[PDB]
Amino acid sequence: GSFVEMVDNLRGKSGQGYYVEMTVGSPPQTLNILVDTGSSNFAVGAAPHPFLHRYYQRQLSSTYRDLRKGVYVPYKWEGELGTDLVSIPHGPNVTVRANIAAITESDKFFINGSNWEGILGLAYAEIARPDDSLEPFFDSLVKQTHVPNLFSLQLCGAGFPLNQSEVLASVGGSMIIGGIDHSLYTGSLWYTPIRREWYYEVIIVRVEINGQDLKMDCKEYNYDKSIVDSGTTNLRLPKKVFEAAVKSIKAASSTEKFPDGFWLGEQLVCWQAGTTPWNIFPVISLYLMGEVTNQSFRITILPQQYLRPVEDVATSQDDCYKFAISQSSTGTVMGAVIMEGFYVVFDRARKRIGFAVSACHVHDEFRTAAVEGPFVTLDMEDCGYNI
Ligand SMILES: CC(C)C[C@@]1(C)NC(=N)N(Cc2cccc(Cl)c2)C1=O
Repeated sequence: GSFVEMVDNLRGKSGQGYYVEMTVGSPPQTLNILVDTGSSNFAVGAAPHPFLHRYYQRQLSSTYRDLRKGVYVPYKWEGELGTDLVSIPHGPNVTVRANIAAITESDKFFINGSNWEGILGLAYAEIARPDDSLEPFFDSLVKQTHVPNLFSLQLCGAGFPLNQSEVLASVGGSMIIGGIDHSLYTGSLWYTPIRREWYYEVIIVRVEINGQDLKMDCKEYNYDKSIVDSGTTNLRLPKKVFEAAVKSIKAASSTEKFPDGFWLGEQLVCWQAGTTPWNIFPVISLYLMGEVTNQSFRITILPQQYLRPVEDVATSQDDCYKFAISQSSTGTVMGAVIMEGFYVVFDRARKRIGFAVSACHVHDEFRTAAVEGPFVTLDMEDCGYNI
C-alpha cells in the first residue's frame, strides 16, 4: 500500500452513502462529502437545513467567487454557482480552485443521520448541470496539479447494522486519489472499457446466477446503459433483466419462501442471530467486456453483498436484511452494494474501469467474491445499446 495517507478516509454505508472529508474556502470550512461516481457536480449545503449541522458560509470565505448563475437539479436541489479553494485533508496534499454549487434549497436530498453535507460528483462534464461548461471537480484537480488522472474506491460494508454512534466511529473504506493502493485488494485487477465518458458506462456481456446463464440477449443487460454508481445503494437492473434475475434467484433459494415485499426490496427478512442461510442464496456473476478483442472477465458477488444489513424494527438480536437488487427504467446501475465486494479503479487516463476482489468484502468460510478471467466472448459490441 503506497497511499497510506488516503487509506481508510471514507465513512458511511450503502444505504446512506460513503463520504470523504473536504474543506472549502479561506479559512477552510470542513464538510463531509458524499462520493458519487454517478453525477458530476460538487454541491454543498450552503444554508440552514433540518438535517445539516453545518454548511458552507460563503460570506466567511475570502476566496469565494460568485459566478452569478443558478443551477437546478431535479432527481431535488437548487443552488448558486461560484468557485472557491478546495482541499481533501486525507487526500493529495494540494489545494485547487473548483466550481461549487452552494445549495440554498433542497427536497429529499439531505438524509437525516447520513452525516454528509454535500456531494462530490466524480463523473464527466457531459452530465454536469447546468451544462458541460461547468468543469467537474476532478477535472479541475488534474488540470491544476500533478495528480494522476485516476482514482480508486474501496467501499466497505460492515456485514451488519451500524447504529448512529458506530457509523461515525467506523472506517467505511478508501478513496485513493491519483493511484492504486495494493493493500486494498487481493488477486488481480481486471479492466473493462469505459464505453463513453459521461457516466462511468460499461458493457455487461453475460449474467449467471449460480453458474446458470440468465440466457438473455446481452443488449438487454445494457438497456439503455450500464453504469458504476457509488451514489446508488442497490444493484439496479433493467425491468426485463430484473424479472428474469429474481425468478432465478427465487428458484435457487426455493428451500425458503420469502414474501413478495422482500423481493420488491421493501421489507426486511430476519433470522435468529448468526443463522442467516447464506448458502441457500446464489452467487451472481456479471461478465464485463475485456480490454482484449473477444475477451471478457467476470465479477462474482455473494448474497453478503446483495442482502443489505438493516436493523430489526424491534432492534432485537436477529440478523435482518433487505433485498438490494431492484428494477430500473434507466439501465443497469452497479450501486454501492455491488461495489462493496470489489476494489474499483476509475482509470480515466486509460478510459477503463478495473475490478479486483476487495480486501474488505464480507463473506463466509465457504464462498468469496471473485474477479476471474479471461473468457472467450464474441460480438460483445452488439451488447451495447444505441438509442
Ligand atoms: C446520490 C443522490 C442523492 C444524488 C444523485 C444525483 N447521485 C446519484 N448517483 N444519483 C442516482 C442517479 C443516477 C443516474 C440517474 C439518476 Cl436520475 C439518479 C442521484 O440521484
